[PDB]
Amino acid sequence: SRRRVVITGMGMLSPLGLDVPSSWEGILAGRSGIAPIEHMDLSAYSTRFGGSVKGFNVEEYLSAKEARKLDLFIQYGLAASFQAVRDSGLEVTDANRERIGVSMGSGIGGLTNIENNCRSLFEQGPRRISPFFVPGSIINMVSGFLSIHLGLQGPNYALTTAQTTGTHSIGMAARNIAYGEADVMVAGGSEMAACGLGLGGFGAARALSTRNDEPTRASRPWDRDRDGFVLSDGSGALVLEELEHARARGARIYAELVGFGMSGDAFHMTAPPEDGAGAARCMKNALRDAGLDPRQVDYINAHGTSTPAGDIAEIAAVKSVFGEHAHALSMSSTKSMTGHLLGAAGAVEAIFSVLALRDQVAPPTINLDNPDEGCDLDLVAHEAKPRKIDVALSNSFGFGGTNGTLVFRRFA
Amino acid sequence: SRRRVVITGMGMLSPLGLDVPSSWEGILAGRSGIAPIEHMDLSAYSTRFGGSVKGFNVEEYLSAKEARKLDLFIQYGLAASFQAVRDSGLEVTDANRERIGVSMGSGIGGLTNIENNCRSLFEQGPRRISPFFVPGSIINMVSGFLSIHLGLQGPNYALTTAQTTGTHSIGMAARNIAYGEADVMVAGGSEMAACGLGLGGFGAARALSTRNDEPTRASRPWDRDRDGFVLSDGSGALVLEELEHARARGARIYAELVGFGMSGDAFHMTAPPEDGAGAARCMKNALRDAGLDPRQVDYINAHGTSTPAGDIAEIAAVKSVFGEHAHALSMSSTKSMTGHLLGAAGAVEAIFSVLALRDQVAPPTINLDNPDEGCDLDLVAHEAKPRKIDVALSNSFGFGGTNGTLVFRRFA
Ligand SMILES: CCNc1ccc(C#N)cn1
Ligand SMILES: CCNc1ccc(C#N)cn1
Repeated sequence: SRRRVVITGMGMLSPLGLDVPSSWEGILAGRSGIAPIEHMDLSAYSTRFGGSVKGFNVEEYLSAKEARKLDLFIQYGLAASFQAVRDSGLEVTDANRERIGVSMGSGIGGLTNIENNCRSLFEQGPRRISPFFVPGSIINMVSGFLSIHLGLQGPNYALTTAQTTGTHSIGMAARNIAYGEADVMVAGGSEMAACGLGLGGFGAARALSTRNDEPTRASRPWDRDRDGFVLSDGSGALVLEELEHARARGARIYAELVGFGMSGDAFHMTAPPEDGAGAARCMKNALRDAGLDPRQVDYINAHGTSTPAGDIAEIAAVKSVFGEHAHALSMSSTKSMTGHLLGAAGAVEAIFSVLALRDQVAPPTINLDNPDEGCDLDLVAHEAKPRKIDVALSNSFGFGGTNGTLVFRRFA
Repeated sequence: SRRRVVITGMGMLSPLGLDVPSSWEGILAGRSGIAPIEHMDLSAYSTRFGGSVKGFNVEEYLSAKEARKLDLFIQYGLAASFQAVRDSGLEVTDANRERIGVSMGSGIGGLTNIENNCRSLFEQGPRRISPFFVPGSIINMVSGFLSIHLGLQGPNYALTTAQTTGTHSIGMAARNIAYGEADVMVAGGSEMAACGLGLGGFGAARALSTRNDEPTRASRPWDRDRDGFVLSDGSGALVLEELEHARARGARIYAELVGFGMSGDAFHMTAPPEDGAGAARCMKNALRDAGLDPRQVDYINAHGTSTPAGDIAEIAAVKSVFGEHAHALSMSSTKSMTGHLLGAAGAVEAIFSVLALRDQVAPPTINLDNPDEGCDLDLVAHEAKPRKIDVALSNSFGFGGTNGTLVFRRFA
């Protein structure tokens, strides 16, 4: 038998807000976080908009000196992690610090820092590269700096599974707790790829929406006029905790994490199979891991990136898994509002899945004006839908065919 | 209920050879793979040598058409993975493809490709960034492309824990199999950080040996004249397999993976504590996981980076864990010959640990002319030492204070 894992703290930076409650208020109001990117000449680029974090104040978390040493993606991941640990009320002590670990990941890591140090290198040669370039740019430094700041001595690692990062990070942290390797994990992801290389690199793959005239309408999952994803920035962190540990200290418990599934499509480097066979296997694995029948699912936070092929694969995968129940559940893409936070997508969406359980409401898929051929599910078009939600899934289907599904259930 | 995990296939590119047996021949002969770097002009750099892979032929593995799209770190990870799968004798079928996954990690991933695309962006503009820039550079695409080529549909992920990556990748792949998420995993790491940004970045941190005039003597773990690590390139991959699965198909078993430990130092972004307290915690976790008396440990493949603080912290940790038995075991750093393969270090060193068991020989620590203060263990100075080895430990320690330990033992 395995131990039970619950969520006792959450933290976030998103295009909708500088914390969880601000972000969630935006989600339930159908607000878009997408706008023209500022303080950057994107004249030469095919996409000039995305989901920026607005008004982030790193000196709430770090000294100016420690912030200068760290890429924005690390700053964001530390902000969400500190928020999550504060929200949990956990007291770190000599008696528990060996039982508290971190798994905060990133899809792309420190592209901004790499770009600025390429400039130094090409213009002035190697002797002007910053001394803190390597440790301030590498993906495992959110887990590193968080563990140093809070004295965490448990499992310390970082996933990098592209757009699946935040989902895998939370799932694997849940395994650490369930199998007795930790009692508490801080888990999630962070991303800041809005630099020349990010907008330019996704742009060169023609993966991005180029709807520059109407950025708030660009991200339109399952809409027949969708033309690729919207790049966004931010972070999500959850405090995962063994159930008896949480009860013994009187923790507030948001929800229980009952299932985690993984699969590989083994199909294509960037596109999923048309029928979403891999995503279907992954959801089936997660439900098996939770000991739940597909009929018990009420709400799915889709991957829903606004790509032609990805959006239709998810509809096929949900029809396959859920059969006669596929229309009864509600499925929405909060990327319609947040855009695609890449490695942090699964983390902010796990938080939105937990809050859908707390508040008994399916967030909307905004901009779903004209559902595409076969997109006839309950996709919660336009407006939030209050409803019964006992069991909520959150899916991530990323580059490389790598799939993750989390299953959350109401706790009482 | 927890299943046993064995090693049935291994694969490698290192500075000593283009496969496992050629690399291992070099290890036992005390050969250095370190030389001045030829692939670029390093006259402006403070370090101009490293451990390059010599004469890699990607056309043993992939069409030149597909190779052209992939960072060297991906080509190296795929080559090592293909070697390991062939070495295992495993046949991928519809009956087992859902039960075979991959966890191949990297510390930095496609830095060369990032630098080359940054040069396009700065010199020409975003329109000259390669459409393959993202899928050909991001760390999870060894796992992604390997799954596409071989049809692996099991857990598909990638770790990035800096210099601990390969050890964490193998340990957490072993947990997938041990606890029933997979029956087979291909696990390890790959790295090719020898570009201007990499050599420049580690150079700016003053982390590298600057022994340009005698590169084969630069890597000198525990030697009083050491002056930092040597940067090296390559890959290690192992096929991990559930024991009954291996027995059922008549697999050749090299050794059993009995223990894995993780810990965080929670000390410093880059420096290990002088007492090795985090490394001691990690080794103790691994030995308890393996159900061992510490006196059963015969051979330790140290992290042994050739840094002043790293090498002495490892002696302190080994003396703390093993007490008087610390004088009976043999401990060596194969980085003395290979240099530091960063995210691939733990993968090639796990392979060297398995071969130490197969051949009953402790590899040497070359260049250990004058052991430093307190470096008075059996460090296998200069020459390979045949000896009884039932249990072998492989240690890794990385930036962010992240530690991993693998425990292997002979399989009867
Ligand atoms: C060291 C030679 N071993 C090899 C070569 C090619 C492949 C493939 N594919 C697998 N193993
Ligand atoms: C996250 C490392 N720990 C793990 C991994 C997988 C499983 C399973 N099943 C159990 N523990």
